[PDB]
Amino acid sequence: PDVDVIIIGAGISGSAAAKALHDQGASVLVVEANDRIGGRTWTEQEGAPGGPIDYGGMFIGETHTHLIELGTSLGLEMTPSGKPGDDTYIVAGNVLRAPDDQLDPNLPFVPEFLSSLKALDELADSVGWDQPWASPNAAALDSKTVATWLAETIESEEVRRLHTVIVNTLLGADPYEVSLLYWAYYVSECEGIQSLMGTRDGAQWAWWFGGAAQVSWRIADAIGRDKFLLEWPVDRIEHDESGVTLFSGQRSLRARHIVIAMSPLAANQIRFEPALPTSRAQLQARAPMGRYYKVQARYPSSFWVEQGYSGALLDTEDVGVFLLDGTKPTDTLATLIGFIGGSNYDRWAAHTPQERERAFLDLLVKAFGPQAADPSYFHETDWTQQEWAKGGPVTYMPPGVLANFGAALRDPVGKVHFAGTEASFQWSGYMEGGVRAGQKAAAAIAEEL
Ligand SMILES: Cc1cc2nc3c(=O)[nH]c(=O)nc-3n(C[C@H](O)[C@H](O)[C@H](O)COP(=O)(O)OP(=O)(O)OC[C@H]3O[C@@H](n4cnc5c(N)ncnc54)[C@H](O)[C@@H]3O)c2cc1C
Repeated sequence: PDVDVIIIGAGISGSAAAKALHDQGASVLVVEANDRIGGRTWTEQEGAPGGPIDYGGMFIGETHTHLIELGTSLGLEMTPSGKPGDDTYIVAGNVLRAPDDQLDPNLPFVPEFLSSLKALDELADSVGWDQPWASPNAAALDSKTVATWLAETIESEEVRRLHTVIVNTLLGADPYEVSLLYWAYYVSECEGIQSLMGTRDGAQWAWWFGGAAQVSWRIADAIGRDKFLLEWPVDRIEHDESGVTLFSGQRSLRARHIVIAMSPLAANQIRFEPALPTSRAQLQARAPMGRYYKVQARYPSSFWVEQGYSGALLDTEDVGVFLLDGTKPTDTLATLIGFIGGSNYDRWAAHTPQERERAFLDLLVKAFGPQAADPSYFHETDWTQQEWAKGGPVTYMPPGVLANFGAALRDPVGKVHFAGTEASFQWSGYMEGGVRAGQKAAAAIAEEL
């Protein structure tokens, strides 16, 4: 056995796992499929103009305790993501402003929207974060889509449309392909849509100067860059009572334990001898990744903030996106970032690169004025077609799975253990979760030695 533990996957999670295992004294190796240490945290510090740019995850939540601790211990510094000003909703094509995310109460759709929002949170409490599958209403919830739930519950077409962008954007899927139990679970495990949907707090409250991929790179540096083997895609995993043997084509390694720290979908692209037990097998084969676009437009000044707008925006139909200010104090170019997912992604991916850009810029203009009409820099990053991430921002599940194999997300199969954000108890789908899943996997393994 070449080493104690081999961590497959060099994301925040795999990396956090290796730091932990390493600090505890175990011999460790991190085997990574492509040629970069970031996870779905992808950073180019000198790449683009204006400042460092993140193509993946970048927001640190106010309660993302493990991420903050780890980042800090690595010497990284945080800066507030929030911006002062009114938030913006583009509903039915009309521009609405909301002082402290407080829409005019007289707007016809507002009260039922609030009401439905409270409904969602209540449903999120009926099923929990720890054992959604064991919840009393698990069977009924996991048997229908979020789409059918919106149709049966809500009156206002506009409320329905708000919920849909929200789901299309937090997951990279549309309510028409997501299990209701699964979403109730998600809202529950990320502390409610209120935090899930924050604009200046909750999940979206801070950034790392320098880029999110740093926590990873820094770990590698701290742990011994030589320990991270890039371009080493694991394709077969032979595991017995003694340990595990990884194969990358002809090459191979041997360890006492392994932690596969990637999405279920991603892990499902690896052969396991012996075959994985059937619940984990189903879980991996049936838990897809979202369909997502991360657009970025930089300008010489924060004209949106300068005009009293926070840059935070929600649009139900022009494009189908959540906008957010992404300007660091340090940057030399103001930047607005937008996220398009699910069916909204489907929509645009069908258009041409330029059509997309035009449409996006048009929107920015409708919301913030003609200055948006012409950016200093524009970038789009299609996650649904990234080779190793294979999609959206997070994992999602169709009706029929979470309630039948959910536990497979966490339970180890012999000597192989599972990390990756999807295995976190809470904040699964976020870097925080990634960090937590990694550390818990590490501890489990530590204890086995
Ligand atoms: C556009 C976008 C925006 C996001 N924004 C945020 C945000 O603001 N805040 C937040 O908290 N989260 C955000 N996220 C999610 C966050 O990035 C992820 O939750 C987190 O990075 C997942 O980490 P991970 O370590 O579990 O997995 P990953 O980051 O997916 O890393 C898994 C690693 O495994 C490697 N791998 C895959 N297959 C193999 C194989 N066969 N052999 C070897 N290695 C393999 C991969 O290449 C990769 O490096 C966002 C995601 C996207 C796509």
